[PDB]
This record gives sequence, C-alpha cells and structure tokens, in this order.
Amino acid sequence: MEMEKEFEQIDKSGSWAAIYQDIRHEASDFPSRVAKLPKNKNRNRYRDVSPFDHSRIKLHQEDNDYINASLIKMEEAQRSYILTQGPLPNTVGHFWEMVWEQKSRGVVMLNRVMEKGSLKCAQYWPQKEEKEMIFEDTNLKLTLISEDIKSYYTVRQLELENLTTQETREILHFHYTTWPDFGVPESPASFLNFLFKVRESGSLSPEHGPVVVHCSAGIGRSGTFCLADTCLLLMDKRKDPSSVDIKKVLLEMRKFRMGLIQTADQLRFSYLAVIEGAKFIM
Ligand SMILES: CNC(=O)c1cc(Cl)ccn1
Ligand SMILES: CNC(=O)c1cc(Cl)ccn1
Ligand SMILES: CNC(=O)c1cc(Cl)ccn1
Repeated sequence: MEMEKEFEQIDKSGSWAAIYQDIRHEASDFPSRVAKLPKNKNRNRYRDVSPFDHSRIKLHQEDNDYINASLIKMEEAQRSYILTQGPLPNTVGHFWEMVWEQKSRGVVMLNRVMEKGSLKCAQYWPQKEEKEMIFEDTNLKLTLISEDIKSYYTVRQLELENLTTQETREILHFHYTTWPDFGVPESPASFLNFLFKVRESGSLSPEHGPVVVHCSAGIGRSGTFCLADTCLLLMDKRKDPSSVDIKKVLLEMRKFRMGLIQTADQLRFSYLAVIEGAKFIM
C-alpha cells in the first residue's frame, strides 16, 4: 500500500502495536559473540543491545578492537551510517578513535547528557574553547572551535588532532536538544528541519566517511533518523515514489543492527516524518 493512506488505515484501526510486533518477529538474528566476551562488559551500556559480529566497527588496535557500533550500508539509497551507543566514561577515547579512523565529518547526537534524572551518556566534548580535552588512551586532542545554539538544536565546530601524526580535522557536532523525556515529538517539523541541516553540511555525502549517529542505546531515536533519511532519498531517486515501503526499509536496516525503532510510537512518528517530509521536498 501507499504510505499516507496505510497510515490513516492503521490510525483508524488502532493497530500500531500489531504492526510493530510483526516487524519484531520478522527481524534478523545474527551472532554478537565479540560483544559478549567478559573483557568487554564495561564497553556496553545495556546488556540487551549489542552489535552483530558481521557489521560491527573494528578499532585499529591489536589489544582490543571492540566498540558498541554498527555499519548500516544502504545499497540502493547509496548511503552509509554508523549507529553507536552514547559513550561511557571508559569509552570516550574509543569513540573519537572511531571517528578518526572511519574519516567521518559529522556526529549526530539525539539525546541530552541527563534525561529523567539519570546520565544517558558521558560529557564527551569540551564546553569551553580554552578547556580542551586530551584522551590519553588513544592519543587524541579535541578542541571546541565555535558553538551556535538554536531553539531546537545546537551545532558545534570541533577540531580533532591525532597527537601521533599532528594531523588535524574539522568535525561538525549536530545536537538535537528537544526530544521529550517521554514519548515522541507531537510534530515532526523540527526533527525534519534538523535532518536537512545535517544534509546541507556535507556530513552525509560520499566524499566523507559515514556519519556517526547516537542516542543512549543507539537504536531508537537513532533508528528514526536514518530510516527517515533513507526513505526520503529513495522517494527522490525512484520513478514511482509510492513504491517506497517503510516497513521493508526498516527490516533491511535491521540486518545490520538489532532493535532499530524501539516502540510503536517511534514507528508511527517515523511514518509521520517521511509523509510530511515528502511534501516539502517538492
Ligand atoms: C539515492 N542516491 C543516489 O543515487 C546518489 C548518487 C550520488 Cl553521485 C551520490 C549519492 N547518492
Ligand atoms: C532543500 N530543503 C529541503 O529539502 C527540506 C526538506 C524538509 Cl523535509 C525540511 C526542510 N528542508
Ligand atoms: C508522489 N510523489 C512523491 O511522493 C514524491 C516524494 C519525493 Cl521525496 C519526491 C518526489 N515525489
């Protein structure tokens, strides 16, 4: 079926939970043996969210190459994404090592450091220009260059230096700051505006490594971001845009990381975002 009318049919019939459970039943199951090794317990935030072995990002290190991060490669859309958990106190150096080694231009953050009175990720970037951060375990230096605070999101320019080679690179930090502590946004308008700002920066384009996107577990809000981006790109590329099937795209993405889209409300919000986005594109 088309999307917008499939949408009203699910609303009128109140069957979002049944649609979402079907997706959960059909989703791929692949091994994640490296994630579960005892030496990696303090590298995982949640015991039930792990990268598959076949798609995990490897650190260029011979001691321990493990990080909780996955490469999502969308062949028809010609887009790749790295989805990862919010960094932990003992993985902030690994996080920036990955950004460096994978040649990423942008980092997309969809959570606040504290939500619901608890810490959802480490404070992993500097908050003042004159107070830079040094990650001694991976030999990197990170400096805040500029910051632009808007009503729904903040954009930061960061300098990442590989202290071993003295090479430097400019990284863009795109921080969506207004996702509610509970539920999903009432309108997709600010989330779509944010997606378009990431696109306009070059961070999603083939001349760079894959964008790094995270929330707390790296599957819920993060899944919503890449699912909406890929569906809108396919609607632009194909002769028949009504052939784009959001449930089929989601199942393809779940071949590369488990659990993408965590609730039926997030599924409905993803439909809403793609529907409204397709009208603005033209
Ligand atoms: C759907 N996207 C494309 O077909 C495409 C084509 C090029 Cl050149 C770069 C990125 N994407
Ligand atoms: C060129 N701009 C867009 O294509 C766009 C699209 C959407 Cl959905 C929101 C904001 N900007
Ligand atoms: C019916 N057309 C569409 O849905 C559409 C959607 C997009 Cl994103 C571009 C062009 N056409």
